[PDB]
Amino acid sequence: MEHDERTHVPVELRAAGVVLLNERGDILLVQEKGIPEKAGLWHIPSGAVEDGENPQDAAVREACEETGLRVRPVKFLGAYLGRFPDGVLILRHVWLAEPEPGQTLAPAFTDEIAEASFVSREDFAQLYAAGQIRMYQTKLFYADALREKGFPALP
Amino acid sequence: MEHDERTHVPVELRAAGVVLLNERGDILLVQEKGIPEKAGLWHIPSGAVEDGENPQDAAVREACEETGLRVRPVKFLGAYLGRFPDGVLILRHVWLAEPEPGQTLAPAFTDEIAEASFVSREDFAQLYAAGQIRMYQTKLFYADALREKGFPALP
Ligand SMILES: Nc1nc2c(ncn2[C@@H]2O[C@H](COP(=O)(O)OP(=O)(O)NP(=O)(O)O)[C@@H](O)[C@H]2O)c(=O)[nH]1
Ligand SMILES: Nc1nc2c(ncn2[C@@H]2O[C@H](COP(=O)(O)OP(=O)(O)NP(=O)(O)O)[C@@H](O)[C@H]2O)c(=O)[nH]1
Ligand SMILES: [Mg+2]
Ligand SMILES: [Mg+2]
Repeated sequence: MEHDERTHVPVELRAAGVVLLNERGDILLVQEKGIPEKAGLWHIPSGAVEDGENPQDAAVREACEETGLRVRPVKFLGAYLGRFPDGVLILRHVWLAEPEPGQTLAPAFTDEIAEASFVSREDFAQLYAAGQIRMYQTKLFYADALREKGFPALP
Repeated sequence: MEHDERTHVPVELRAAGVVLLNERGDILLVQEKGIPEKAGLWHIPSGAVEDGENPQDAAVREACEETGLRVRPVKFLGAYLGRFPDGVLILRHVWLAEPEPGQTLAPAFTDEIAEASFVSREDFAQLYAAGQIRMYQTKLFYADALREKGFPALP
């Protein structure tokens, strides 16, 4: 910052993801694989930022790795901080993104990902109310993205 | 985010700024006004992000407010965390930016800003060695910006 003294707060982990909207304002979400009979929760395409690599590039890379979609970062939306039980800090970065044209959703099925898909604003609202969105920040950023693009707001 | 539980670490303040490079790779820096007064230290154009407002837009706004230059954010470079003595956290955001053409540097002289100017890579290296760069992160991000644009690295 400026001249008022402050100490450094080391952030060991950083993650980057995107709020990817299509032409209708639907959001691209990734689902966790399980949790016995409960479905895994949903989150935005996002993954770890390699130490030293640009978080913006990581967001783009991760989106493609998880959904098979090449995306273009449109605008930075925000970053927020979390702390694991052991004290490790993680800074999550989020960008508004748009998919490049002529692509087919093809999720990467792993022990961490069950699938990925576009969800409408209306159904997202239901998922959120149902407690199926892992990080509530997803709703906050989806709302921001909708406003930025000029789409109607969540129900 | 991705299912391992973590707590929220509230960040009360957010700042946004830019590493603005011209066609030669010179960097735009802002100088503090004093304190034993002579020679205030240098920092990138940066200012407080209004609560709720987009940090990227804030970086662009602040750059214009402090230097008189309208700038275009080119790419996100990074964000880092600091803590004031009272415990308040501040998250600083940095973008690589380019000035729009046909502009004249016209700094905003206030009780916080002595002036602003473009400094060459060579002189920046001297300023840094001389301990005249308030936040060392400035050198780290300047280095990142130079690599991104394809300019030679700092001495
Ligand atoms: N408890 C705990 N969790 C950790 C630790 N280190 C990493 N993690 C977890 O490992 C994750 C690393 O993945 P990350 O890059 O954040 O990806 P992500 O985008 O959050 N996952 P997604 O979105 O696919 O579910 C963190 O989000 C965090 O949950 C640790 O020391 N302790
Ligand atoms: N010690 C201390 N200083 C504070 C606190 N809040 C604000 N400040 C000081 O007040 C200044 C202005 O507020 P802040 O939002 O941090 O400014 P900024 O936009 O980040 N500044 P800059 O653009 O120059 O980096 C800061 O640069 C910091 O020096 C606080 O709780 N404790
Ligand atoms: Mg990964
Ligand atoms: Mg200000």
